[PDB]
Amino acid sequence: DYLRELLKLELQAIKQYEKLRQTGDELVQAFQRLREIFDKGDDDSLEQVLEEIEELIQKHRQLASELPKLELQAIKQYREALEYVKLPVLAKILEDEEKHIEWLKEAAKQGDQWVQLFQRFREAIDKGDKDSLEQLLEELEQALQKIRELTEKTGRKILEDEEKHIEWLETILG
Ligand SMILES: [Zn+2]
Ligand SMILES: [Zn+2]
Repeated sequence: DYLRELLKLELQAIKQYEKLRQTGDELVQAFQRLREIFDKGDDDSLEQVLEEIEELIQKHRQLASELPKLELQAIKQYREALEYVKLPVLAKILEDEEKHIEWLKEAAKQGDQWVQLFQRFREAIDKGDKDSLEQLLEELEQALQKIRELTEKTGRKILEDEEKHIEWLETILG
């Protein structure tokens, strides 16, 4: 009964990292267009692209909130089924899922950091120019890729382990 449940959580997990993966691309490829429009110095076009990006963050950041909960969901059920069953493999999964939240919340800190910086950049256009705007975009473009570094590794790292968890569980089942 219960192993099919644990499976569904492990599938849903992948489907969530599947949707972040997608958002991560769009947010980066949107930032391309910002560097283009700001280089031309178009006042009208920039306003749209800034709102376009600010919206994309809310969606990405939405999903980034879910995963920490959904990896907890798993942990709950694995810990349950270890008090009763004590299978050697359910232990190994639990240990992965524990270290998956470690991975996440380290990179979710780096995410908050950057969401501030973007908002400061958007507020510099409101009230004059707080610095050469060139400098703040220059800072963002780098800190963007600093997140992208932590993401693609400590993101796909999980997707490897999560796929391994499914195969393990499917094996125990028929
Ligand atoms: Zn996990
Ligand atoms: Zn897992």
